[PDB]
Amino acid sequence: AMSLLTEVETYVLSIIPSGPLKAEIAQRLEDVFAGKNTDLEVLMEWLKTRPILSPLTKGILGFVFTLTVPSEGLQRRRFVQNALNGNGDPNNMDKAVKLYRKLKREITFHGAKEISLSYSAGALASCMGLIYNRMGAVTTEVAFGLVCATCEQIADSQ
Amino acid sequence: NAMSLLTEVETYVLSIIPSGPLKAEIAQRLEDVFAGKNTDLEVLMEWLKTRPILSPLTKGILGFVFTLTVPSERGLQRRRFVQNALNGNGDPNNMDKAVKLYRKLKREITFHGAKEISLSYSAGALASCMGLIYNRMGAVTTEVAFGLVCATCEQIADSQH
Ligand SMILES: [Cl-]
Ligand SMILES: [Cl-]
Ligand SMILES: [Cl-]
Repeated sequence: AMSLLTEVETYVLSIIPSGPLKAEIAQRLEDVFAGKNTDLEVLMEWLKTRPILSPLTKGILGFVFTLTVPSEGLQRRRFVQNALNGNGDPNNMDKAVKLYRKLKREITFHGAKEISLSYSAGALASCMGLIYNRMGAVTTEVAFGLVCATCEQIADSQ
Repeated sequence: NAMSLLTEVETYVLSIIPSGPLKAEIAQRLEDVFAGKNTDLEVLMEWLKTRPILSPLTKGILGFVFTLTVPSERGLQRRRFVQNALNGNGDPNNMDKAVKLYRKLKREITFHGAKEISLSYSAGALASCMGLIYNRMGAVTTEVAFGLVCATCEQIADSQH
């Protein structure tokens, strides 16, 4: 049986350049997956201030940490909101809403990833944005599927 | 922001609030903000969040109005109680329509034009469009945001009769 978490980790790491920072991110991801005690606020502040990572990468990681910690009332973060929002283009948003409509009916990781791969990186990031901003809701496995598809599209373009 | 515009927004927003002491307190805080007094947004949003009586939707609309009218947010993160109230219940049809309205509001320049176009849409679509803007997904001018707010209040008020 696929470990969702191994898979998410592999996809998210695929968009991060090699180096000490990448090793530190892998470790924090694993710590969170395994339930090792963690202040989400502290982790998000650490993430926000890392050099090297592009804003989109920080947004994707912030989304992953927020979804995986047992509990947040931490308000959603502006640095994630700005990275996932698109540049306010109605066409990406329109496509993000169309993908959301489909993801809302899904409950499995594989179903979610497959459907998500029909959309561009921009539409995928905005769909992540919809979810992060509480505009739409999906199950955790479906959110992970979307994350992986987003990373796969980013990795393939690079 | 013209006081003319602010006063119109005040009237539309107050039209969806039931009479009583709470309504008088809201009118007063709105007016204080319009004049540049008691403008700490964090305090105001925490006050709003904990008021009894007001429905979550009303709190969302007021939260959006305070956020747009204070001189600065002072880096205040956007609020969960507003985000949950202005999302059209996460319904894809409401969201789809919200995006279509947004595309039009992005070309509008006047309050009246923003309100008129917004009145063609349902309350659900309007609340989600407000959500789009509050969540930083789309951007419109302040006068256009006010037009949208007023249309939303008008649709809500009209269903109440
Ligand atoms: Cl932030
Ligand atoms: Cl809140
Ligand atoms: Cl629908």
